[PDB]
Amino acid sequence: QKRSEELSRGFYELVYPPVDMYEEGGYLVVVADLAGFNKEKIKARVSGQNELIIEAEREITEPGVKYLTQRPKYVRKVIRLPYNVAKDAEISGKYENGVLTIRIPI
Amino acid sequence: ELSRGFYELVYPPVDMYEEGGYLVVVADLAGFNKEKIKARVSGQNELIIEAEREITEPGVKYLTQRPKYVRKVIRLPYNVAKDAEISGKYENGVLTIRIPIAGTSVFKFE
Repeated sequence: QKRSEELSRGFYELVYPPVDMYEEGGYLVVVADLAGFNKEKIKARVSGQNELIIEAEREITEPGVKYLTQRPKYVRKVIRLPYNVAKDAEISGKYENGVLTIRIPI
Repeated sequence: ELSRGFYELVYPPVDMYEEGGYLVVVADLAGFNKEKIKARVSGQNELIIEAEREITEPGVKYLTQRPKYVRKVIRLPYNVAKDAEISGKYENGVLTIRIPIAGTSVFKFE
């Protein structure tokens, strides 16, 4: 009546962060739940040409005795964009309440 | 391909450890209203973390992964008494819950 193992940091690093991608107004908008990071270690870029890849890293200490460890240390989210844009442009963003909002001109 | 359905099954990721006279539970739970976050102890040894939020994406949708309703069940290493003084903070999307060890019991309840 107990599972074999619990999801680990590795599992979440594989699938983190959850992202919504839609079109609203002028822009293509990307929204990511990315709690517990510092603004300076969050990165975004178009690569290969078609993709928006989001990257972030943080240190997580493992104090005292541990029972669960799931929170991702490193994040690498490859988002296949449906349209094209160069590899610069005005990709503007905000990071608030752990939510990363990326707006791309289009 | 992965959708809200899947993320609502595994979100939020949680660390849990025992430190300085507390059992500490830390959850990446970005983008919620603090007055909508709840935690409760069930059967003395399960901590339920629950939150709901509205999500409105206007135009076309290529990705819809962000959970709207979160219900995480965490099996605790011991039992929590009914009058335990549990506290919480929510910062930069991170939820930290602290349960005083003094508010717990090691014997399998009854």
